[PDB]
Amino acid sequence: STRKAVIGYYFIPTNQINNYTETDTSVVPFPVSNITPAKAKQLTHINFSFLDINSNLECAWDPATNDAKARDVVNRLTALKAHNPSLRIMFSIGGWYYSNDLGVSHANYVNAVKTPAARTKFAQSCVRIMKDYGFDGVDIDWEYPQAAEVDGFIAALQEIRTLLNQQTIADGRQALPYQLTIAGAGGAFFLSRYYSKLAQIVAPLDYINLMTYDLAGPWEKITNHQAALFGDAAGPTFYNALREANLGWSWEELTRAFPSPFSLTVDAAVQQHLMMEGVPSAKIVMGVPFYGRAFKGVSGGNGGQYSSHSTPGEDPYPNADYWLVGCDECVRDKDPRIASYRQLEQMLQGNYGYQRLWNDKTKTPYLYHAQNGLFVTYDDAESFKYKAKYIKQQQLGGVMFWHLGQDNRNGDLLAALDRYFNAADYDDSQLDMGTGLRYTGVGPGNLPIMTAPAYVPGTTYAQGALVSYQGYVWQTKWGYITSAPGSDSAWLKVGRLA
Ligand SMILES: C#CCO[C@@H]1[C@@H](C)[C@H](OC(=O)NCCCCCNC(=N)NC(=O)NC)[C@@H](C)C(=O)O[C@H](CC)[C@@](C)(O)[C@@H]2OC(C)(C)O[C@H]([C@@H]2C)[C@H](C)C[C@@]1(C)O
Ligand SMILES: C#CCO[C@@H]1[C@@H](C)[C@H](OC(=O)NCCCCCNC(=N)NC(=O)NC)[C@@H](C)C(=O)O[C@H](CC)[C@@](C)(O)[C@@H]2OC(C)(C)O[C@H]([C@@H]2C)[C@H](C)C[C@@]1(C)O
Repeated sequence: STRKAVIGYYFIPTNQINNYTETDTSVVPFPVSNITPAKAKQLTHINFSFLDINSNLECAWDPATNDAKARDVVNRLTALKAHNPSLRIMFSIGGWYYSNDLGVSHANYVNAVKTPAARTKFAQSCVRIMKDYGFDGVDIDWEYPQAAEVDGFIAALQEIRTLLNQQTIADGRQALPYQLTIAGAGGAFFLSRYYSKLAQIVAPLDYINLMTYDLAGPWEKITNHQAALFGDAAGPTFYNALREANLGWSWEELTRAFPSPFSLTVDAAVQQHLMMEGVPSAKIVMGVPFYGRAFKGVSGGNGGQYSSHSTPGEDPYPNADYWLVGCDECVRDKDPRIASYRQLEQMLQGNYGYQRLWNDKTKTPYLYHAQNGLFVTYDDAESFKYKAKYIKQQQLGGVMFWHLGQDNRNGDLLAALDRYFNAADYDDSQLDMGTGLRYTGVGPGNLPIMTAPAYVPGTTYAQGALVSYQGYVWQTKWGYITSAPGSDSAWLKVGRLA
């Protein structure tokens, strides 16, 4: 019954704000007016991005911003709510550029969560900005707080939540209450920075938006899909860092949760969240990319998948060889490594030498250019069927994407997502989810339902034996066990009754 959330980022550069116009593509490619009423109805949230934290340790616009043109841009987004009484215009603080470990504003993020008084100032600033510009909610995109800072982050969010709840009451907004989200890690290396405290991080949120994309890139040895739903056994696998997180668990508990190596997939990140107690599936939102990542230098045989490559990882792009054939936007943006889906459609339609290919394990498409050795990972409306089905089966909160500007002119990607969740006549009950590798991990938050004979006192149980006792199905870790399940270290909680 509950509508799935559909959360799209709206990004716009300061200079485009400062020269805002709806009538010249060359200055603003993606003005607000491109978000039609139909698109507005298909969205539950728009995340206006990006604001930052300044050296005053407050939430702030880029100090180069024209305040009047900014309010005006924001007012145009809030005006969209006239077409959709569920729609919220959030704003996001952070992003990669401002907030990564070597990002320009990084110390501000660290310092703003550091002390109770810093947090009180920061939290106040966030809600002050929300109220002052007419936003509906706050999204923090810090990529990423690191173990010492995690406690502060958690307290900062708790403090923002309280203040948002005050505001909701002040404005009689119980029908559309002010909301708080974060953009969360979508792979285990970064996730591990705050995994042990995942329940505390999620508890103040309406949603945690998993950045389950960019899981592959020019920083890798080997080309791969950036947003594989499930694993392909032919592709690379990675070390599971979560098994070194400070969890306090036993060896068997770690082993059952954190297989290693493992396939770095949408399904993995999702399950890694669900294995944690107190992380409810309804709060977990699957992120998807509206952009492809391109590699060159690929020597193929398998469509350019899982090949070595020569794609530079340096930022900015280190020369003017714009080798992504047919990508006009790459030229404008001086970087051939990222193409919007809009662009990718034109590349594929034109006479440029690409084949669209499909990996039936990952359920994701990819472009291959056999003549030049190019590979592109991206998502389309076919891969979204499988993902939307996954979102329904696993009872997730919804879907998030980066970003709106990269949908095609008709908004076919957004339309596809809306359709798979909400169209009466769309049926995915026969859609085959394939035999690609699932993430098997089991943890306290996602115990399966099981049966077994009652535990009996006096019986000697061999290794592997399953009994039921006091709610749960337990399994001996070795033999021969006579102790009651749960009372010493010999029994492993493996499932739940009922
Ligand atoms: C998001 C993101 C990455 O920031 C980009 C930026 C870094 C671009 O990278 C990019 O687009 N990558 C696509 C992959 C996305 C997947 C990763 N997603 C995330 N990590 N987070 C996420 O999804 N959060 C919800 C890059 C190509 C660029 O233009 O940099 C230019 C210089 C070339 C810039 C640094 O000057 C940049 O200029 C403009 C174009 C004005 O954009 C400014 C920033 C100052 C933004 C602050 C940075 C912003 C948004 O363009
Ligand atoms: C290596 C290398 C050179 O640069 C590295 C960096 C580029 C890493 O490359 C690397 O290890 N390459 C060797 C082969 C992959 C094998 C494992 N593979 C993985 N761990 N894969 C994975 O997690 N996939 C999502 C890369 C994994 C990364 O984290 O990029 C992030 C963006 C996602 C980054 C570019 O923002 C990066 O983030 C952090 C981690 C904060 O580090 C910053 C830099 C800003 C350093 C400047 C770059 C420094 C040193 O981490």
